[PDB]
Amino acid sequence: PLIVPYNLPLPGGVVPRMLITILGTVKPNANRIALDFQRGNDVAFHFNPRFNENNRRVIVCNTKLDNNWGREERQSVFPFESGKPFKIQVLVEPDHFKVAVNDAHLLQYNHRVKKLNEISKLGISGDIDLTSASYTMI
Ligand SMILES: OC[C@H]1O[C@@H](S[C@@H]2O[C@H](CO)[C@H](O)[C@H](n3cc(-c4cccc(F)c4)nn3)[C@H]2O)[C@H](O)[C@@H](O)[C@H]1O
Repeated sequence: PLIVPYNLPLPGGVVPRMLITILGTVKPNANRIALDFQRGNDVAFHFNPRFNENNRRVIVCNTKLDNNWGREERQSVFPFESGKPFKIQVLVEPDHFKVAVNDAHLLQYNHRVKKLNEISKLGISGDIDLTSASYTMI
């Protein structure tokens, strides 16, 4: 497995048609996972599965600018399962990140950070065994 937290450079930033694939296994009794598409210190897109928020499971998405979090977008559809292998695919589209988990569409996140070519790192953290992190163009 790979080290966690893991930093995946995204050379020259992201661009529409870029596909990022994360393979991993959720730890048993996991509490949280996070993917962070970063533009310097800013987080353009924070994708944050929470396994126990008030005994509910929820995915929280947000953007961090100048060290401040913005308005959260929440998705109650929750495809992750403690102890089980997953695939997260993030397709960059002109106006949003499109996220699918285990080949099922999950959510879209409108670009708040609009300088896409400056979003040049993906951080992966939380309660997973990380198997692979890669990107390609489709
Ligand atoms: O400040 C008050 C608010 O707190 C947040 S909680 C906060 O949410 C942020 C996204 O918006 C990040 O997820 C942040 N976060 C999460 C992580 C993190 C770090 C490691 C692993 C891993 F999965 C996640 N780092 N920072 C988290 O602390 C509540 O959602 C909101 O309702 C309100 O109470």
